[PDB]
Amino acid sequence: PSWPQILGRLTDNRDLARGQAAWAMDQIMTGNARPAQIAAFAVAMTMKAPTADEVGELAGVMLSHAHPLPADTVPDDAVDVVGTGGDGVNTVNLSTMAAIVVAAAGVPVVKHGNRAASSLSGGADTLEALGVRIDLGPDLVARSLAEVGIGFCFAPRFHPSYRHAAAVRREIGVPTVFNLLGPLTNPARPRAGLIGCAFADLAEVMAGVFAARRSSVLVVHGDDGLDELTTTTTSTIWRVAAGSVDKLTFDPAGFGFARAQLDQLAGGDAQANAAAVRAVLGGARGPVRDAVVLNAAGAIVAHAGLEWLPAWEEGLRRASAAIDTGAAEQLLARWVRFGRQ
Amino acid sequence: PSWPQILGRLTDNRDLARGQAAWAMDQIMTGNARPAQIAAFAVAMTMKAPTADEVGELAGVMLSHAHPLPADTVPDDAVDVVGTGGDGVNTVNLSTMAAIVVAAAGVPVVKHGNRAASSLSGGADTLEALGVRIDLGPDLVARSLAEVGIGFCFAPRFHPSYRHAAAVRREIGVPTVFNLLGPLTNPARPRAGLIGCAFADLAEVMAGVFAARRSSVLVVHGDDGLDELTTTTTSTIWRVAAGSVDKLTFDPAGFGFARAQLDQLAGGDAQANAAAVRAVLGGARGPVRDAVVLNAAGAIVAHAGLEWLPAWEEGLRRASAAIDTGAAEQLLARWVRFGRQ
Ligand SMILES: O=P(O)(O)OC[C@H]1O[C@H](OP(=O)(O)OP(=O)(O)O)[C@H](O)[C@@H]1O
Ligand SMILES: O=P(O)(O)OC[C@H]1O[C@H](OP(=O)(O)OP(=O)(O)O)[C@H](O)[C@@H]1O
Ligand SMILES: CSc1cccc(C)c1Nc1cc(C)ccc1C(=O)O
Ligand SMILES: CSc1cccc(C)c1Nc1cc(C)ccc1C(=O)O
Ligand SMILES: [Mg+2]
Ligand SMILES: [Mg+2]
Ligand SMILES: [Mg+2]
Ligand SMILES: [Mg+2]
Repeated sequence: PSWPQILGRLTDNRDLARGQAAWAMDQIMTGNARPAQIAAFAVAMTMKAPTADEVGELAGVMLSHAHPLPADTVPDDAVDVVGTGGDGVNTVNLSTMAAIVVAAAGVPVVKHGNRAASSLSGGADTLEALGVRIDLGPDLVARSLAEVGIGFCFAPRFHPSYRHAAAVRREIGVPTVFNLLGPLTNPARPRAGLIGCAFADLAEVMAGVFAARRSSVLVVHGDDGLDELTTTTTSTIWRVAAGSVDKLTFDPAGFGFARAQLDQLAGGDAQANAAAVRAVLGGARGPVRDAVVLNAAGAIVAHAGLEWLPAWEEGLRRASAAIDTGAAEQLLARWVRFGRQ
Repeated sequence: PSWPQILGRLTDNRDLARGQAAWAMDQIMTGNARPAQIAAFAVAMTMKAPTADEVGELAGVMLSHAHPLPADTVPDDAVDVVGTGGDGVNTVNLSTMAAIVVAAAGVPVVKHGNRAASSLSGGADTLEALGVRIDLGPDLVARSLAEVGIGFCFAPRFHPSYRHAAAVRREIGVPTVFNLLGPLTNPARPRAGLIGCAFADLAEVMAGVFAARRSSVLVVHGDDGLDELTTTTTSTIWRVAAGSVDKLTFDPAGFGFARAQLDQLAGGDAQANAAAVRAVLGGARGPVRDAVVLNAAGAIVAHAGLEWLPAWEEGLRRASAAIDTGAAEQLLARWVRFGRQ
């Protein structure tokens, strides 16, 4: 195998042979790839139209190189709540707020996260601002999960060999297939999740990767462009269960949610988004809460997939009570306290 | 303009706006583009399918940055004989031998040329092996042209600012839109040429660039994959004249040429290819001679373009006579002697 062989095949608009995508990604992760080669591969893989098999090979190499958590430290029903980012809408941190609520409802959460790429404050940035430690290693994340009910895996910390690739990506700016890999490479390997995809035409491929792993996942894309379940309009959901994918459209109005305007979900810097978290967890009613409760419920539905309508109802009930009882506010405080010890 | 904008447009499989290819190439030539960006552009432009407008902009930037020849030193009817290479056959240097014959027939030839990419020898390398000085500045190429009847512009010598692009070309290996630019960027700007193209789907694009310039050119592709008029099988000729492009098929056997086997046109190292030049110019008959006579005749038809079958007949006569009189052998000896001075 070689770069001229693989790049040539891609520029011929042909799918790769089995193992070729993995070879390429392994060359990239081990530092044996030139930036020009990394870039050529990223762009070519994107314009050919990647397959689930191919993207799965990429994610697989990353996970084969990632720092794992210790054995028997991640509950079999742990869930992730994370998105690709890149929706260019710059919102409050919906996945992170949902994650907290979900944990507070008693679903174990091992969250994969990262700083912002284009937004003002990403999940990792806002958690930082809240006083939550984002620098924890495998053992401490494992302890966080057991002691608090939530663990945060900071992507750069668990995927050190990915730096070469990430660098090239910033240099070229355009989204590529690599923009899918974040959600697909949680190092704790949870089997369930609510997974945001900003790219409507690649979400199905992402779902395909999760199906192959037999995860219970909702891959979500808001029809307004959000890599979240949105409240401003309908969302597209690729529901992954029993190794199968099926495309659905979801309308929150069916569950009594009023439509919101995108500006109502708008975020700011880390201090502002941190304030927004506290407000929701503090019981503030409004569009931000509604969006949080919806995405939380979605994660719980994914967890249950390990009955659609009853599952959503139960999820909305549980997510709302987790906030109203103070359990979610208390969990964030305990999470902060955990790191300070 | 910006890289995320331009690259985003290409990955969305859209043609660029007027001026965007030029901005990109200008960033590349002025050392303002990172290797990753260069590569991403080359690959993205290739897989979108470049237009004649876009490739003409690339070539135009290169020519706007090139060392020119002194004013009033390039005959208005000068011709080029050159191809893309990248045919992966390692043949004898047909364009270079053809170029000598054409000059010997009294048609001024300013040849754009370069060392080999994958071939064992290459045009510029074979000339060196023959004692010809390839690394001459603008002033001396002009003198060579006036005194000998032929001039060689060494692409690296006249296009220094292309160095960044050439490096990335090497690293990624795969042919890209950049592989079209050599024949399109002769710094002497001849208005006629026999132009070889190894990429059948891109030959029409090259033809359109010459058409926009109102050049008189035959863009040629051997149906055996040769970036020359072949003697193995038929050939596809995009004829360019009066700003219009007419595609047509060409069979050498219609002029008495026996079909040869590509083994017979095979090449070797510089010393080997240099020997083959001396052999053809010395009167040796066989498949190599025939191919040289055919391509030389093609260049002469292109020159005439500044009647199809009659032009080819006169072209074939003039080519054969230029060898048979010894004029081509003599012109090479004088070309060598010119360099030793
Ligand atoms: O800058 P962007 O490209 O727009 O990405 C915004 C954030 O969204 C993603 O994470 P995540 O879903 O976990 O964070 P969230 O809570 O804000 O939704 C990503 O890792 C970023 O942190
Ligand atoms: O290494 P390759 O990619 O296979 O290309 C072989 C040669 O052909 C091209 O020029 P040119 O047509 O002028 O040289 P020629 O005499 O061999 O035809 C190219 O510049 C190379 O020198
Ligand atoms: C230096 S960024 C990085 C570092 C290590 C691993 C990964 C996977 C990423 N990238 C992401 C991680 C997540 C969790 C979300 C998005 C991305 C991305 O860059 O698209
Ligand atoms: C470092 S190679 C180079 C250097 C300067 C200018 C050019 C245009 C090229 N490239 C070519 C020039 C010719 C004449 C033929 C082919 C190529 C090519 O790169 O494929
Ligand atoms: Mg998110
Ligand atoms: Mg988001
Ligand atoms: Mg040639
Ligand atoms: Mg050739």
